[PDB]
Amino acid sequence: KHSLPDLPYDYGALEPHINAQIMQLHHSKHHAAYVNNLNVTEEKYQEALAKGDVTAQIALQPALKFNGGGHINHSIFWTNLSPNGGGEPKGELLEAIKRDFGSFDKFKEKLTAASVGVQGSGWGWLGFNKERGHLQIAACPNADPLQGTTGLIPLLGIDVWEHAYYLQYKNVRPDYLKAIWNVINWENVTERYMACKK
Amino acid sequence: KHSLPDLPYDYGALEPHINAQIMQLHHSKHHAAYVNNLNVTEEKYQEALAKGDVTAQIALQPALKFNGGGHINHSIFWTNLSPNGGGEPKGELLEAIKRDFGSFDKFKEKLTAASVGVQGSGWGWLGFNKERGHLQIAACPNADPLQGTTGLIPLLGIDVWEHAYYLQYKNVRPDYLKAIWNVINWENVTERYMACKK
Amino acid sequence: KHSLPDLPYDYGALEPHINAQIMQLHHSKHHAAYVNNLNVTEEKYQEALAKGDVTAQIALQPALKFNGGGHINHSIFWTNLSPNGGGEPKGELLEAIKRDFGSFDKFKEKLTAASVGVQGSGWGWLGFNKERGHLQIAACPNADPLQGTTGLIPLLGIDVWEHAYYLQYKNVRPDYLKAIWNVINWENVTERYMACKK
Amino acid sequence: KHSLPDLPYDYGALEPHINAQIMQLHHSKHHAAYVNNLNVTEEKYQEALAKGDVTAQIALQPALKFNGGGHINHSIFWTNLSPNGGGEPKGELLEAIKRDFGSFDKFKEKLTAASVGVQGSGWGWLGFNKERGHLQIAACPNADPLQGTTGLIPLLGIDVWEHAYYLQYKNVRPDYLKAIWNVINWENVTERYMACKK
Ligand SMILES: [Mn+2]
Ligand SMILES: [Mn+2]
Ligand SMILES: [Mn+2]
Ligand SMILES: [Mn+2]
Repeated sequence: KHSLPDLPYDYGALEPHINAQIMQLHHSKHHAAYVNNLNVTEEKYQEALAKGDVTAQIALQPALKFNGGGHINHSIFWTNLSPNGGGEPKGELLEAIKRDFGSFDKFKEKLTAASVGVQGSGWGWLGFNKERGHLQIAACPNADPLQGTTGLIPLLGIDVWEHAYYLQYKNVRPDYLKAIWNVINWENVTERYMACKK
Repeated sequence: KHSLPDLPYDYGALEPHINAQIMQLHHSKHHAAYVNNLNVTEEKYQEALAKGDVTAQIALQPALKFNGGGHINHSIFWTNLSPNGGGEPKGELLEAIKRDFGSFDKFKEKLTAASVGVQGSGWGWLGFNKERGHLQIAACPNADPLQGTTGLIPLLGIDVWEHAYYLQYKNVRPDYLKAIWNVINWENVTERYMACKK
Repeated sequence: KHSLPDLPYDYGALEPHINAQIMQLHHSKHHAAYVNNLNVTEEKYQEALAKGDVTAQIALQPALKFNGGGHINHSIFWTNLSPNGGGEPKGELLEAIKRDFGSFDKFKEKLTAASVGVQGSGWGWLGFNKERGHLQIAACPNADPLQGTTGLIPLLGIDVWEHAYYLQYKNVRPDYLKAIWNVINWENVTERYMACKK
Repeated sequence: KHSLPDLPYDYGALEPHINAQIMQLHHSKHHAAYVNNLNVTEEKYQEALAKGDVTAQIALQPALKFNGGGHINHSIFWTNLSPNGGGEPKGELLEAIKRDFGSFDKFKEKLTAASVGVQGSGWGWLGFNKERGHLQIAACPNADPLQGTTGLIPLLGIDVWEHAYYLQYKNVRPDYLKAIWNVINWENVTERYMACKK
């Protein structure tokens, strides 16, 4: 049974960059629904798989990827943020960023561009390409998870679904992106990065 | 030059089913952007087409479908709503609905189901199938327009992008759907339906 | 465990409409491969599901749908064909056709055009819409199965992947479509129809 | 007006790696058809664009991308092959390869696996990422062109549609991939590389 993880901080801990109403709804409503729906979906799948019902298994893919991806993305997202975030990463992560994107500011502009560029619902990601052994930026549609659909290891994710910012930033997604850089938990991003150094 | 059409009513004309803040932003911000971006896109396309640059034409498809679809959908959407909407359609349209969906209430449940079922951004539609000569319900992803991607003639569209209801209904999309039935302009839907009787 | 079914006739039984080489290859190589890969993917999914590994389950989706769909489609396809086939169906099925498509010839035209219209690999299908209670034609990309992705019940399928006709008809897919009508097992299509119209 | 280019060699010049029948069919039938349909679609788009008919422009997208992409891909493909080809590239290109893929053999392995991995119709490509300033391998579905959909500059393409190898290698796509390495025109791949690495 997958479960809803607690936030590492309070709902208003990220004010004024992301207000508490958004954090409260995003976590307790959106994330909560994905976990429960994901559990329901896996259950149906085990039955379909047990019976060898290929048609059912295929019909259940949209729900599994959507709710499963919803669970994966937000679980990472919460840890990607922090009341004491912002600033810049250090050591290896920072050097990697400089190496792969020219500079930290150029990196931010690129991830921002990818996130702002998403048409409809989706996510912007800073991931690690194990095969090439370098950082890479990618955008994912709807709730599709990064690793499961591209193979890249997620390091930092920027949720650009409208529910992630509309109450506060309305249609101006760029304002949301500008603000979120202030709460990025580079300590966590660094840990995820070092995890791929093994 | 395509242009932003005026609303057939005031921004607060649909209260309390869809508040004025949503109508104001949806029209003056979201729709406005699509028109302007659509004009910019067509311009680039004419240049690419004139030069026979197939690569550019293909690279411009996402922007053209997205902004073009955005313009088409909202233009129809505004006319699909009315302060004096609600109730049920009559004559041929109503009979068609009964014939194709059992009853008007069954129809509403089906269009509601399709709209609520959209994962991510999108639209729910009541369209007309010219080939089969009957009504049909379809859901479209992101800003993809109904006729351009399915061939069906749009009659009634229900926007389920989060910007269409989040400020007022938050994550509870079903509340938004319940409410919108009160402002549906069946006079306009009927006119669009009769237009296919030719 | 899924298994490759025996063909219900000799590899050269559909001559000269679909030659023996194609039939033998199509069955012993193409269908056989889908079965083996299907069984491999399902086993991996069983492990992923047991571990609650959502990322793995999602990554396995393309292979599960491709091979599973391949198995589903070809299994139906073989029964849809017969050496003593051809001609036209009778009774209710024929009535439903003329009713839903105008006439048999118009039906042939519609299905043929859907099949010839497939860009890349895919299938054309005559299915049954249990919701609307009527026949419906649809086309599916690559190996995507009809029911698992559209909800329609498969009645008659026409494989338009190039391996299904290239050796004999080369690039002329229309000649292939014209020929196949001579071996359609209308008795089997009738069974499938009456089976879901209970 | 787009035109079908002449092959830079005899139809049987790539024997026995890719036989004459395939070459002649591939060029005079498949590529020729893409050109004609491309010219038809573009003209229709010119009319739609002139009328500000967004619905028509969007409906024409599938045909424009399919035939336009078909033209782009095959035009490049012919130049990528040569009767006196094979072996390994030299200078900077060879340096970039060993650098971005470990070695030439690892590169062959990577491109081969990407090409053999295509489910349905598609292409495997060795391209150049101008943004990252390095080589990159990618696979495109159906006739979708590399640059128009990924932004990568095409250097070497491997057509894995079944019409590109079925007559000779049947279902064994890997044998086809192994053989094609003998006719790769590394001189042309080098030109494309140096052309975008200015
Ligand atoms: Mn979210
Ligand atoms: Mn909208
Ligand atoms: Mn087949
Ligand atoms: Mn080809």
